[PDB]
Amino acid sequence: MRVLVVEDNALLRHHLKVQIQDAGHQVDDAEDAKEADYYLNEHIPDIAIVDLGLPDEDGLSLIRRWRSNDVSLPILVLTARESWQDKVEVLSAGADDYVTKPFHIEEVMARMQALMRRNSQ
Amino acid sequence: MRVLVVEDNALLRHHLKVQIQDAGHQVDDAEDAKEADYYLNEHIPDIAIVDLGLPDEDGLSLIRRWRSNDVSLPILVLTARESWQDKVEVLSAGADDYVTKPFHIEEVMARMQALMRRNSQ
Ligand code: BEF
Ligand code: BEF
Ligand SMILES: [Mg+2]
Ligand SMILES: [Mg+2]
Ligand SMILES: [Pt+2]
Ligand SMILES: [Pt+2]
Ligand SMILES: [Pt+2]
Ligand SMILES: [Pt+2]
Ligand SMILES: [Pt+2]
Ligand SMILES: [Pt+2]
Repeated sequence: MRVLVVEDNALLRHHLKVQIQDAGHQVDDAEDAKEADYYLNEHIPDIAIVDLGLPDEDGLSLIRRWRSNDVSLPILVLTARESWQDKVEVLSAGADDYVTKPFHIEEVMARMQALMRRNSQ
Repeated sequence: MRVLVVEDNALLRHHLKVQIQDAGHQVDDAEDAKEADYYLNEHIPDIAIVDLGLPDEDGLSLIRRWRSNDVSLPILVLTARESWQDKVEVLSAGADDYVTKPFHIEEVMARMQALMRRNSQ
């Protein structure tokens, strides 16, 4: 179980990784889109948690690019963007789930397990 | 693409089925847990939309029962129960997604497509 976290908020990015590592997985944490590509190419993760607001390329663009290149791993978006329209666009672009901030780590964890649970049943 | 809708609010149940039928699928609509079992046994749906508050057995109980009997089809819960704790419990019980009412049909549709998209990629 390898997880990739893409989040530019350093504190949040670190907390997420620790939570996920404590849950029992190997985790890579990227602070922007390009660094996400680095880890993706180094080790294709089983699942990715993706933030939408990033310093350069935004999460939606990253997701579209990845899907267009046959990267099919489950992607759960965790973002401050709350509009239902963005949820629709992001999910339609290839995201598997979409959670808004502020969030409850317990729900994100349960949603990750739902994706992993089915991805490897 | 066969969908099963389990909802005791008749008007809502009918609207959902029409929406889903208009989207291009065959749809069965059940008004309670036991009737859901009827359709499930008649034709195993590719995906089920499940309401939690039902006249007799509640949605959570139905989901647990189905999962315990090897029924593994994707399940998206659509309910008035909003607490994050219920979301965690229901997802942990086997639900694949959880959407609260009131909702935007466009988001539910996008979430159903995400499940179907991966379930049959
Ligand atoms: F910047 Be992320 F979308 F919260
Ligand atoms: F009765 Be359902 F949970 F909206
Ligand atoms: Mg950000
Ligand atoms: Mg109900
Ligand atoms: Pt934190
Ligand atoms: Pt997690
Ligand atoms: Pt996991
Ligand atoms: Pt309606
Ligand atoms: Pt739908
Ligand atoms: Pt469909």
